[PDB]
Amino acid sequence: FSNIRENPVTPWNPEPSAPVIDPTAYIDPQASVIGEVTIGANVMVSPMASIRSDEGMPIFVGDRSNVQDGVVLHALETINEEGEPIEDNIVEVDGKEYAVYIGNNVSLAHQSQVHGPAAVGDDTFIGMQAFVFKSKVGNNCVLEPRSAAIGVTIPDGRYIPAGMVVTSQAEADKLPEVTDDYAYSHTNEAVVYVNVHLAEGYKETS
Amino acid sequence: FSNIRENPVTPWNPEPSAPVIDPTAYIDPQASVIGEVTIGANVMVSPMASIRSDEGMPIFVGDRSNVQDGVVLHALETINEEGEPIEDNIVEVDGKEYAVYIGNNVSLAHQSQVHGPAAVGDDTFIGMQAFVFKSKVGNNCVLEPRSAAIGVTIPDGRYIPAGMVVTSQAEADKLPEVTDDYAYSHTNEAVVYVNVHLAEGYKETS
Amino acid sequence: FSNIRENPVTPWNPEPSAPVIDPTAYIDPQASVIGEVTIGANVMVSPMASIRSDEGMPIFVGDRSNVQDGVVLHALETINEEGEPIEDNIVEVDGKEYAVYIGNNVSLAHQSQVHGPAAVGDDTFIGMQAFVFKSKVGNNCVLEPRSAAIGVTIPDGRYIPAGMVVTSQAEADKLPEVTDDYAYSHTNEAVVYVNVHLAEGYKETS
Ligand SMILES: [Zn+2]
Ligand SMILES: [Zn+2]
Ligand SMILES: [Zn+2]
Repeated sequence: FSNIRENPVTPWNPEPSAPVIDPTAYIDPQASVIGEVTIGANVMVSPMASIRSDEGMPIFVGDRSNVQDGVVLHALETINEEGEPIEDNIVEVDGKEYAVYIGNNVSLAHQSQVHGPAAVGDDTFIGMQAFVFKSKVGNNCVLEPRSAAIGVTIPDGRYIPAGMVVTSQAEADKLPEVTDDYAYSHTNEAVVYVNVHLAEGYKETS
Repeated sequence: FSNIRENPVTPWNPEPSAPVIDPTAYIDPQASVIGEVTIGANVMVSPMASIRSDEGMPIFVGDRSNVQDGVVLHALETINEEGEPIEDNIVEVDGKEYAVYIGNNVSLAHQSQVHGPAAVGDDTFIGMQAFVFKSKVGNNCVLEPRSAAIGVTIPDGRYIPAGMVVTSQAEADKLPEVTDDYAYSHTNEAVVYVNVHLAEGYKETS
Repeated sequence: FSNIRENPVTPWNPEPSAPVIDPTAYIDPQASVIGEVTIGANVMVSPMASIRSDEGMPIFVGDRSNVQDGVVLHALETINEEGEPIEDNIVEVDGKEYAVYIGNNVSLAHQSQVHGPAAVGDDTFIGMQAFVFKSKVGNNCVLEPRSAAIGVTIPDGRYIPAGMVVTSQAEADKLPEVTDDYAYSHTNEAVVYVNVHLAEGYKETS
């Protein structure tokens, strides 16, 4: 079998698409990448990740971002039966439409999940086992381990404390701000540096 | 290696069993299905799922149900050392005994887990990253993302709010009811429709 | 591809290392084990687990311990750019340094994760979907399903209630004690017995 493959023909997908992966990205052999996916340069996709763009599409992962072990990306249907685009399930980023948009320099840590409709802004850390669904996470944010954002917009530069499940815009508006002395303030740039280097190192083993 | 395989011989499993999978089910090549498992028609098993019936057995997945990416099904021992059935670890559904019973038209969403002893009634949605263990989830229920049911019975037609961990029968008795205007009221039938079509589409690629 | 493999050359890893696995351990073909890892005797590594010692290293798993389906072990960098050991990210156990140390007779249940720097004492159960990061879990402990220990030390013989996220030493100091009548008091020794037997049974299929 191939772990990088096209999505299947369905009522909402007349024409199958294969992933477009930059030559500098590393897809582990035990990761799965299916369908209408764009993977940017220097991205590291770890073992057991599953990026599956067969329902809601497309799923984009920007440059120097990392999709860690066991992370799932998938999305709610973006085209219904009759060929109609379901706009509630589509996010818009820089004038383009996506089912899931992961920006540049974003870390999706181990066992986290981003389910479309969703967008994750540049230089944000999505912590271990965290969860994002029907939400827009701004740039320079931090979702600590086991936090979750569902149905909300997380303003730029804010963090979600470990274990907190954010389901209302009123709650997302009062999240705390990332400051220089906040414990995860430098976490994402370290992770990004590491993962870019791991992608290169692992590419030299293939 | 084969990803669909028999369980190993152990003190509690004198005779190995191989999965019984309907020809219309789709098992992704990167899913794992081991042992005394029954998979029904039109079921979709996604990448990185692990259905492992080697301890507690059998594990059943009914018709038109879906086991999404990274979902784990496994169960506590159902036969002890001396060949004795441990009745506390066995669930009974329609006069038959199972370690894990997943009914028909049930969605086990991405990264959720159902650990036996457990039963999940027809047309219920088990949300992303949710958890069911030592529990009986009725039919037409909804476990929102990151909810959990442990050691309880979830009455038919109720939902568990995102992030809520239900560990007592008193709590399960007062869960809210699914109504037409509840946000996840039509989620499972949409997921089921989609996953049945994905199973067929993916079967046409094999 | 090989699922058991060396870590890549990076700025912090001049010399690649391959896993040292006891002949009596069983590594499922759909598990991934990468880099500077030591796996002890009679250990069972299940489908979809990912043990990845490519950043923080080494990762040790002691005798008769089990790494269940979808469990991730990984760790923060232990050597920085300039070849300097980052002592805050290194744990010390019996006079030896590790990125992640999993002791003997420890169960890492399905979908849990232990992220270095971290140590987990002998005969402790890390429950389904639980999370340990920047913490030291003592021996004879129980992390119930969906519990978490972050940045703390969990004293020997204590348990963390299902769903509880422990982030402060004040909180970890007041956790409840495991007693004979506590519900998970015999869980780990049962799991260990089972998993040792599964490792042997599965080794007889290879
Ligand atoms: Zn989905
Ligand atoms: Zn289990
Ligand atoms: Zn990591």
